[PDB]
Amino acid sequence: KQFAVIGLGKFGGSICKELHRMGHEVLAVDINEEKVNAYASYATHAVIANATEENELLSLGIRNFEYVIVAIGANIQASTLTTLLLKELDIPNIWVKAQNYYHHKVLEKIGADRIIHPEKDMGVKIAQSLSDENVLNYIDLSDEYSIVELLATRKLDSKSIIDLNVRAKYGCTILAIKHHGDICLSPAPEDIIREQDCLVIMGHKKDIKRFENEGM
Amino acid sequence: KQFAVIGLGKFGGSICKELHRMGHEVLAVDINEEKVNAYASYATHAVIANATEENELLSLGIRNFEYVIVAIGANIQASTLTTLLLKELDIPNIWVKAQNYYHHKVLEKIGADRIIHPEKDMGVKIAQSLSDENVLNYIDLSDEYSIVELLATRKLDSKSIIDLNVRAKYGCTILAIKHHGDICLSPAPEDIIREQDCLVIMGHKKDIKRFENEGM
Amino acid sequence: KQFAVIGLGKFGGSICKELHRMGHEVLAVDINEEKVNAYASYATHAVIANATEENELLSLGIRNFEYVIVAIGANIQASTLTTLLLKELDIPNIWVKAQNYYHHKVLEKIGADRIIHPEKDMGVKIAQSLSDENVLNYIDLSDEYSIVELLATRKLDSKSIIDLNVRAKYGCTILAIKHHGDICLSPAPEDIIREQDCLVIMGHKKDIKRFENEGM
Amino acid sequence: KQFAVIGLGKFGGSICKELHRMGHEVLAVDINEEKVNAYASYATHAVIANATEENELLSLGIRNFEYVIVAIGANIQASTLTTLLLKELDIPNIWVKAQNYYHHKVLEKIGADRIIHPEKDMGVKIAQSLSDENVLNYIDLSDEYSIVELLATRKLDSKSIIDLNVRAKYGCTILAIKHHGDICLSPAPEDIIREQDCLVIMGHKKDIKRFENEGM
Amino acid sequence: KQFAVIGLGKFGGSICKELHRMGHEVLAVDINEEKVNAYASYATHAVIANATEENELLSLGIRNFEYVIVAIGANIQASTLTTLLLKELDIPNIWVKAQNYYHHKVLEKIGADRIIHPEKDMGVKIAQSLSDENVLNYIDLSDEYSIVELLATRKLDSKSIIDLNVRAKYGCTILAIKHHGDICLSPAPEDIIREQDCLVIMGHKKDIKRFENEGM
Amino acid sequence: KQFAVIGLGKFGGSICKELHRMGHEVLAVDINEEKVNAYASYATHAVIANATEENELLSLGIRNFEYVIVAIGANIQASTLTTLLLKELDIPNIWVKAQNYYHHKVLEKIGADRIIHPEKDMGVKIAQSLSDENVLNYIDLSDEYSIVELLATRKLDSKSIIDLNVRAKYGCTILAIKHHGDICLSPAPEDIIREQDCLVIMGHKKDIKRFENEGM
Amino acid sequence: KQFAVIGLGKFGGSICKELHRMGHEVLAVDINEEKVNAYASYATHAVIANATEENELLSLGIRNFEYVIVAIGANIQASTLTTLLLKELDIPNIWVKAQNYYHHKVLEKIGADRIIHPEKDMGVKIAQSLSDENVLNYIDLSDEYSIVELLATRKLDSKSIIDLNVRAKYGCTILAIKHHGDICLSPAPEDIIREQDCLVIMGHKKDIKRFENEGM
Amino acid sequence: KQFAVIGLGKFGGSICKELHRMGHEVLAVDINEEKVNAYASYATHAVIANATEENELLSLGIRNFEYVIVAIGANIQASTLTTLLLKELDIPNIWVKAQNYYHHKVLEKIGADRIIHPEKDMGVKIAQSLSDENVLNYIDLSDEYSIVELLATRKLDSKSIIDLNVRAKYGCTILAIKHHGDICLSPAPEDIIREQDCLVIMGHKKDIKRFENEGM
Ligand SMILES: Nc1ncnc2c1ncn2[C@@H]1O[C@H](COP(=O)(O)OP(=O)(O)O)[C@@H](O)[C@H]1O
Ligand SMILES: Nc1ncnc2c1ncn2[C@@H]1O[C@H](COP(=O)(O)OP(=O)(O)O)[C@@H](O)[C@H]1O
Ligand SMILES: Nc1ncnc2c1ncn2[C@@H]1O[C@H](COP(=O)(O)OP(=O)(O)O)[C@@H](O)[C@H]1O
Ligand SMILES: Nc1ncnc2c1ncn2[C@@H]1O[C@H](COP(=O)(O)OP(=O)(O)O)[C@@H](O)[C@H]1O
Ligand SMILES: Nc1ncnc2c1ncn2[C@@H]1O[C@H](COP(=O)(O)OP(=O)(O)O)[C@@H](O)[C@H]1O
Ligand SMILES: Nc1ncnc2c1ncn2[C@@H]1O[C@H](COP(=O)(O)OP(=O)(O)O)[C@@H](O)[C@H]1O
Ligand SMILES: Nc1ncnc2c1ncn2[C@@H]1O[C@H](COP(=O)(O)OP(=O)(O)O)[C@@H](O)[C@H]1O
Ligand SMILES: Nc1ncnc2c1ncn2[C@@H]1O[C@H](COP(=O)(O)OP(=O)(O)O)[C@@H](O)[C@H]1O
Repeated sequence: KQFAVIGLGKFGGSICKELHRMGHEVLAVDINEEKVNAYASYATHAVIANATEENELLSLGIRNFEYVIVAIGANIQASTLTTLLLKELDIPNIWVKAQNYYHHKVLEKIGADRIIHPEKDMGVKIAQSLSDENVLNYIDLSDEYSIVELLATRKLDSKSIIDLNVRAKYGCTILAIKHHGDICLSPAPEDIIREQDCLVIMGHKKDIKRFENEGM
Repeated sequence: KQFAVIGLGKFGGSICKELHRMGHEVLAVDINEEKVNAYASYATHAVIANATEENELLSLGIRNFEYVIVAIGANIQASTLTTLLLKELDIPNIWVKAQNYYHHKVLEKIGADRIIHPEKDMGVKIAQSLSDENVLNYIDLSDEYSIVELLATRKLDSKSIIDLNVRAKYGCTILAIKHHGDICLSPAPEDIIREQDCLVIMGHKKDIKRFENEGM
Repeated sequence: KQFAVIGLGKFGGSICKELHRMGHEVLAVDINEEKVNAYASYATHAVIANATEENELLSLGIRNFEYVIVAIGANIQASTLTTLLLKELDIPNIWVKAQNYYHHKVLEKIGADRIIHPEKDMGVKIAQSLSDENVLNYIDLSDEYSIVELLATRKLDSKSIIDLNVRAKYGCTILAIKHHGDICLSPAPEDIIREQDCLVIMGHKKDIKRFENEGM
Repeated sequence: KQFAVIGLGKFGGSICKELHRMGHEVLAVDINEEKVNAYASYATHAVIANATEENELLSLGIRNFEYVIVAIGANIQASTLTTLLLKELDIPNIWVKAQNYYHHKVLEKIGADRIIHPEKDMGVKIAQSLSDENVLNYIDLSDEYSIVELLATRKLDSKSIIDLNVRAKYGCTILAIKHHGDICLSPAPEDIIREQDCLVIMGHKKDIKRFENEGM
Repeated sequence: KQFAVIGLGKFGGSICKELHRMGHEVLAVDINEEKVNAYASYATHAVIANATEENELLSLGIRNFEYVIVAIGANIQASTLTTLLLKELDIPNIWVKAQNYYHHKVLEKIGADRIIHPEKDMGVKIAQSLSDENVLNYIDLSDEYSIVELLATRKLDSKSIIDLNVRAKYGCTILAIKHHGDICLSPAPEDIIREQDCLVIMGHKKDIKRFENEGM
Repeated sequence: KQFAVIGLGKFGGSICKELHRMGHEVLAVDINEEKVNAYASYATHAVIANATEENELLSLGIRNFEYVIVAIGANIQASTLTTLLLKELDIPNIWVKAQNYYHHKVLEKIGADRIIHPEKDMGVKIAQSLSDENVLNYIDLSDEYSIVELLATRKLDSKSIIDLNVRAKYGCTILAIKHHGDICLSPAPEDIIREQDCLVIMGHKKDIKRFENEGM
Repeated sequence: KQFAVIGLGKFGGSICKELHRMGHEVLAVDINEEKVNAYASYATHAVIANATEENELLSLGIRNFEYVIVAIGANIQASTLTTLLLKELDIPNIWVKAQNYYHHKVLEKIGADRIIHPEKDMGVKIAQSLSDENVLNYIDLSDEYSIVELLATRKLDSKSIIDLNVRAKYGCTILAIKHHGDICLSPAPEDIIREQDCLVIMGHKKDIKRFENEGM
Repeated sequence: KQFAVIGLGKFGGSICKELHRMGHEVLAVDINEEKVNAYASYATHAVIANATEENELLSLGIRNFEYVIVAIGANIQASTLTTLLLKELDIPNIWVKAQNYYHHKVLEKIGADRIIHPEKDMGVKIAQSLSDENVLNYIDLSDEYSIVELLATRKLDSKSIIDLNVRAKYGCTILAIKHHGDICLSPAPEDIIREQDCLVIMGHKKDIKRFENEGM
């Protein structure tokens, strides 16, 4: 699979650097010479180009790539024009970073395959950790059920899983325990939990919160 | 708990709006009048203020708040100065959005309690989804272990959980199956999977990938 | 013919006000109540509406109009999305005011029927009037030929058309003379020109300038 | 004569670029470095300066220029303040772009020599072209008479000038024909008109419209 | 009747402080924080604000005040812009301190209701007292007539009013005599004057000087 | 008598220029060459000098002058230092313009003969005219008595002096009437007052105000 | 001896705090309540007072003190007035901190006993340490001779005093050596110097620099 | 070595003026026009610039300088912000003036190479001179030993260095005698001391003091 990342900023650069680490063919494209030089090490190839210019875009051989990521930030107009050009060149997947609701809409209309709101999405998750000091990370299975990574409190120190009757008191199941960085999966009822451990609980959203209120 | 969100941008605004939805006391603060007006519905109070001015911060009554979030983006100097002011006002928790590695370092030195990289973090997650079309979402328990939400292919159509002997062959456990919106938790070995369903697997990262290559 | 003018600014407002004077059915649409109130007198109907909202657009019954003018200025995003929305509603003629070179390109791509650059076009005309203080107004037939309205000097005072033999000496023709508001068309060779009158000459651009240098 | 253009916007930039093309000495002045860089090619000299600052204006040697154009747009205060300085320096001709009616009035009081409303003026012209799509361009001789450039229709295809007897039937005269970019001035009665040609007719406004309705 | 004093300097501060002493509603406005704190005691309300900024001016509720005094001194640009805003906001009475002759001209054109030259006026008044040691204070009724307060000399000691026939000999009338703090109004012909008393004479300027030269 | 004016500002300049009209020997002194050039016409002699420099002070022959006025403004130290220098040179009369209360105190201590507060004094007078729109000008004889110049209103239109019996009803006396610039002194009881005339009344401060409320 | 320190700033406060450590009677005086509160522990007495007010000055009984230090900083007017007042009370020693050249001059004239320029003096010393990284501290005996504390380099490691014969070669004498905190005074010719030790040399300024360039 | 001094105040200016005197390359930088103008004579180059602005700082070519001294006056934010930029530009040596204990801490954290307290340090030294009337200046070798410059009293008049048996009695050494400005270094036992001469003694602090008590 070949990847082209247009706009080597905070978002696009991270994508480029991460994709490269996984051992993928990644083309980094940026209008700023300094940006291109920086990511020369972190890309298969890095090229200075203006994505709004079709001739420059064609010069890259951009038609070859199955995934092209438009991560241009502050010039929303440049972002729009680029997406329009890429769609004209029949790029299979065009993923674009959006700046606002209106920008999301025009991208949606002009045929962006995937639209991303990095700041907006993270804002939600960080807010979850703000409201609940206990939650470290989570993943939602549905509207009602979820898997949550919790930070163990002192109330859970030296408690066993069978001691913490979570399937019966709360209808939830404990999936993992992380102790001093070492992790345990599908932990047995005899396993003990100590403070500052990572605890992975799975169940109904309301049920988990009750475990947090009463249990920890 | 009272929360103050300074800088109502894409990141800060989402935090504020989400915190407000959960029914928390949130103070929205921004130097731009237009930004403050927009989030008026989504905050307990919304105030036009310069966070770099010590006198203005006191007018807000910022000492009252347990959590103050500095989500100023493009002006690194204001972000730094604001963070610097808040520590002098002895704010318990100061969370700040960072723009680069160097900005992260100065925040760390001047006593920021939490430093966040929304664009950087999302870049990684999206890169994982770019490289592997099968993964919809994931959460990392540690460097080696993770919980992954997968999109079932036709190679997995009408296969049983005991058929996909994941607990022994790959050392991973399946946590959930989502079929037509209907959700199944901790599914039994007799349960069936149909294509384009969501599959939630838990285990070591390499083990999951092996399941992806060989199984699906 | 029905006309809809979206965005009651300097440009759009002038369009609406002038069209109304000619006795056309003109629908004035603006997001600002004050703007709508201002043009209540100068339109057939005036409505407060957000043009980026499809449901509001349908409430206007905008599909009926043969010409829709998008004159939103500072919000390039709204202009693009509105233009984009109007095309999906199959509006016959969509005229849009452009803010920059890139805005021009997206409008061209998303199917704007006519794109207008009011400032750029006036800049050209005013520059011509700057170099030649004598020219009041003009119209270009081509790159080389033009029709120009001139302000008569004392050098042309009490001069006859046959006296200023421009048809042979300069290969130019005098089309009209305006005296004290009274107008004369295709004036006879015996007709006199007085200073501070309006003089309309037609010919080659270089040839006209020769008349200005030598004649007046 | 030397020209100075303050404010390199859509209007000011166009003025400067066009004046430069005519081979005049034009000084491009703008407070934004990016604007100055852009018009460096299109000006004799380009300088970064704040026009509201008397010392910076003197550094330019602005007293030398016969014409100074203030094309600052969104900052009415800077536009006003700059204009005020120029009159103090006894600048011969001060032409200023106005943003609103009140701005027009203050400019008039403080001694602006010419006041321009680019958007407002174009609004009228575009409205004329909206009502009549046949007219390409025009110039008004008076309230009642005008010279109009028309887009020839099929009703005029392969028609001769003597065939379309406008001089007697409509009291109008045909001044020019533009065919294949090639231009014909004061055409003889035998000359033919083909569709999609430019036709320049002269007469009373009502009479021309009658020619448009009946003739084409 | 509400008063707003913009610019708390030597002049404006005195106005505000004196207006306050009479028990009027006075709003003290200054851009400097240090100035505002000082006149908090001597004003009904004192606010830190930039008077050139329309949004800050409206926050003051400046539309409410019948009289607004612009006493900004050294920044002629600020004085002008502030004055311009106030006329634009339709403030009934705008009194402005002028710095020079030209500043007087721009203020008059932009609609200042009263223009004051405190230093200029006092210079004249003090100069009169420099040239003539006898005059303590005076007031001009016209270009030619005045009322003057004189310091009685030894030549006037123990002189009666009927002795000094200023009413017939000099065409002037003595209005008052002030002796040891005790005051005499419209003194009778029998009343006596002693040296170093305050003497208030009324008449023509030339006639008073003749009384000073011949009489005193 | 010879006069030296040090510091040719708004205050000092006015003194010098006014003194010059009266035909006095005036030395204009200023550190700024441009100020000196301006007042060359308005002074007996004009010299560039630093008043804080003792050697320069002696070169002027400042010892010759009976009155030296220090009207330096923004550098309070220079004002103090010059005044301090002049007193050690035993200058007969040293008049100094003061910037604030503390500056008044040091000048008083170090032997300034007269201290002037031009802005402060005018502030008071202007405030009186602000509070009372009727008063044009005034002079105080004591704490309780004053002479006031009034602007006649319509309530005083076509009124005689005997009609407005202020001598008995208000215990005040009318001194003068000014009509269309024409002036009348010590007017007879038959004389009439019309609105927009100047009226000069003399009496107790409280009494005059009573006349203003009830009479006009 | 009793000391009075007026103005508890960086300068005055340090004086006050250090004098107290030596066990002297120190009166701390400041107009700011917070300043007085801060130095309550570090003074014999701490009093809130305005030093410019004579009645308050008498209330302190400041006439009793042999030394009064005026360390008021930002208000040059207060510093002058206070210093001026103290001389009226015939205070034996009045030491005052000066803000500029003019402030020094007036203080000199009004009888300040000692005038100090802390920033200016340190500015000189820091510049010496800036030019020469080797010098740690120094004291000037005159314009030409000095005693300097140096940081030993590797070039001086294990060198004897007789080895570095500075008394004849450079005309300088070594006064002391500091090794690992242990101190040696007037060291014998056999004593050794090691790097990173403190070295005290005495001689001509230029000669010492020659020793630094060639010797170390 | 090249030096840049930001903030031309009492401290920074003294540094700049002194470094320039030594014949060093010194860049004087200040936002105030007079300050830059004032030290123009005393610096290699002087530029008006805001040090908190990276672009203005880069225009200076600040990267060239080995030493940058931040003497911004009282805006701890400006001092902090400037210091922050210089560390980001990898400036070799960053010396900063601190305003308080807290300003010292932030400077320490953000990587100031040297932090200076001019007023505070001088306060200590001056306090030493206050307590001991004899000491003119001193330098501390350690907590217990010092080199001291004394002002000779009448008790030391016409005393010889063998007469003052300081060599044995007080364990102190006389290093220099300064007579009428002429200096004697390492003076011989026959040399005499006269009153009001400068005397440089070296030894233990308490022992030096006893010599002051008994000897002078
Ligand atoms: N026309 C263009 N062509 C190519 N790259 C561009 C163009 N315009 C901007 N960029 C690049 O996009 C990046 C801007 O991203 P940025 O504003 O940092 O957003 P974020 O930080 O959220 O990724 C910059 O690296 C810039 O070089
Ligand atoms: N000194 C300040 N005080 C308060 N708010 C500020 C200050 N400086 C900037 N801001 C606000 O912070 C916001 C930054 O948002 P933005 O950078 O767009 O977030 P993101 O980078 O996540 O999109 C801006 O809307 C701006 O108005
Ligand atoms: N979403 C929207 N829907 C309709 N009208 C809008 C919308 N957004 C802005 N406008 C209107 O467009 C106008 C823009 O005019 P302006 O840019 O000031 O003048 P011009 O563009 O003619 O130079 C504004 O008056 C505003 O009310
Ligand atoms: N104080 C100032 N001095 C000089 N140029 C200025 C000043 N303020 C604004 N400008 C310039 O005026 C220009 C305004 O252009 P713009 O408003 O975009 O075009 P238009 O007026 O046609 O809409 C900007 O390029 C800006 O740099
Ligand atoms: N934009 C502004 N808004 C409000 N006040 C201002 C503004 N600019 C200046 N000022 C104030 O105006 C005052 C000018 O006073 P000054 O020059 O001392 O006049 P005077 O000579 O009469 O004392 C200053 O105190 C300043 O704070
Ligand atoms: N040391 C000095 N010697 C002589 N004249 C000076 C000195 N310092 C300033 N001046 C002059 O004194 C005048 C000060 O007046 P200014 O500051 O305008 O106050 P104002 O306008 O209220 O009189 C200026 O013209 C200045 O050039
Ligand atoms: N009129 C006054 N009477 C007494 N103390 C004063 C007066 N004015 C100022 N001060 C004090 O003098 C101090 C000045 O110190 P500051 O200027 O902050 O630092 P520095 O001592 O370096 O100049 C202030 O702390 C203030 O409290
Ligand atoms: N951003 C800046 N860039 C350059 N110089 C500055 C800046 N901000 C302030 N300054 C200058 O720093 C100088 C130092 O102020 P001051 O209080 O005199 O300090 P000090 O007397 O201790 O040196 C001031 O003269 C001021 O003009």
